[PDB]
Amino acid sequence: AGSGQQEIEQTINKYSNMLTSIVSSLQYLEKINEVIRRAWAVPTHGHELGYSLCNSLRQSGGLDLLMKNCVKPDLQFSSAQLLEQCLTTENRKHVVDNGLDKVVNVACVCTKNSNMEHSRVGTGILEHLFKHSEGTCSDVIRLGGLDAVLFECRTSDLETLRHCASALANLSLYGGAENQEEMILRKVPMWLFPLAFHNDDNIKYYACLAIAVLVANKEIEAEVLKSGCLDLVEPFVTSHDPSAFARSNLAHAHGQSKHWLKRLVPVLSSNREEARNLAAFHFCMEAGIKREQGNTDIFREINAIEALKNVASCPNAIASKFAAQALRLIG
Repeated sequence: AGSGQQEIEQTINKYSNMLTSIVSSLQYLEKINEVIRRAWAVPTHGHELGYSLCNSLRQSGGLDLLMKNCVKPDLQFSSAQLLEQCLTTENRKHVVDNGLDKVVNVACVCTKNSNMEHSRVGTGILEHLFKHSEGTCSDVIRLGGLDAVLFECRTSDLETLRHCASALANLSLYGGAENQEEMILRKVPMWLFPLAFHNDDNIKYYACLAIAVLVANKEIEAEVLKSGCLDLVEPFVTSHDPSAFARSNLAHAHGQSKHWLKRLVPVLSSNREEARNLAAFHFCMEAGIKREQGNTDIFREINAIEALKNVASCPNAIASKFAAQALRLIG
């Protein structure tokens, strides 16, 4: 077993070669899910360890293996549970182009059954599949992915809601004009209201963030305001430490992807102050996460510096201090 937190990389190749040896037996052990699960959960290097294991899973042909055998009944959940953990930026592109129907369908049926663990695996797959493209988000909405995350919004489990809240925030960004319109028809703010008021700071944060991205589209601004969840943003940002809430969320992983933050930049120049208060609250949260690893040039690659400067000068003191500390943590 692996334990501690040292510079030894000899642990990675042992479990990467073991991962490639089990995959090399294709023509059910399924202990690959139990090891990547704990490989992710490493305190400080889990993001470095998990990405290497999932890369060895894609480089050895195991990614194409989980997609073909997910139609077999006795191998459905084990393949989907291992696929839910290894949906990195590299593996996710290969999943969409060849067998997106096989993966979305097994994610929908995992949420329809009364087992909570199957419900968490399903929404965990739909959460990641909403972080690709507009065409991908439109296809998942067509195949029924949007119905499954909204159907799981009535749950009581926390881990399932955390997947359902994070799925709707990713769809709000990667969706676009036509897909955000579809979310208004599916009454997404109707089911984001119970998530926006959750006592869990994780569920409340990403629920409001999804709603904040939805008022950025000037065609649906009135419908998103009808829910009344934007009036909850200000008491949150004025009572939550950005450094501490960066350690409870997106500390394990090295923040959000650059393509994810690029989609959030236009929220900084929105009509509503509550949207700017939360968008700047996220970039001030991402600045320290990026500064720890030394990749602050990400914000210059996504034209986020131009927006943060216009916000650091606006009379709104809430978004002023958040956009200021972010820029000081970048350069």
